[PDB]
Amino acid sequence: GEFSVCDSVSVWVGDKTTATDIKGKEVTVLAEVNINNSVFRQYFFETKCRASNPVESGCRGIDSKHWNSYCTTTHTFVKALTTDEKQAAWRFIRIDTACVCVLSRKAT
Amino acid sequence: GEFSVCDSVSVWVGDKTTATDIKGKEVTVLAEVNINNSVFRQYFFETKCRASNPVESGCRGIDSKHWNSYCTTTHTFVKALTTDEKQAAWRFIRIDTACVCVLSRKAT
Repeated sequence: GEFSVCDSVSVWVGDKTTATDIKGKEVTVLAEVNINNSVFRQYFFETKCRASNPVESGCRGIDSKHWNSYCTTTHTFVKALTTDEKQAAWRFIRIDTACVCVLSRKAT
Repeated sequence: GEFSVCDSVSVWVGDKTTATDIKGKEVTVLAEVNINNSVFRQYFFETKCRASNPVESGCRGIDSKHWNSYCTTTHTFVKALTTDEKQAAWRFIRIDTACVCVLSRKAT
């Protein structure tokens, strides 16, 4: 009977258009690549927060006495065909992969 | 000056050989492709848990009184070039991606 401090939602994203690369640059994702009688699509498995506060208090199961808390996304980096102002290239881009809890010393 | 409820450590993995694909099968990852001496390497950004218990009562910031808790590694899925000894193909494979706090209502 386990459970999570923060709630995830997962989605297959087949139409991403913008993203931030591992150098922190904003880049455009080429979701579709019409290479002749064939079409290549880029899909990403993204997991994000259902909400930044599961409970009004912040994250579920937290000691709201001494701890402020919120639920936030973390990321991995995945290679993706992209373009910037200059060139098309495979670049590592960040994508949401999990929802996690952020703490913070309470004002006490 | 914020705190994580689940401590993680991240590495880059560039010599992956074995994995589990999204169909649950065990596959071989082809780390490098050599084309005319030009070498394409696959790298994976993996995030795992430091320990199941950062704090001794499991996760940090948890109402130890009402809740039992123990951080744990979760995964995501990532395209990689692989073979199942029957075929070489890009398959979505499982990747350690975050360290999250698991909730368990203890007996009051």
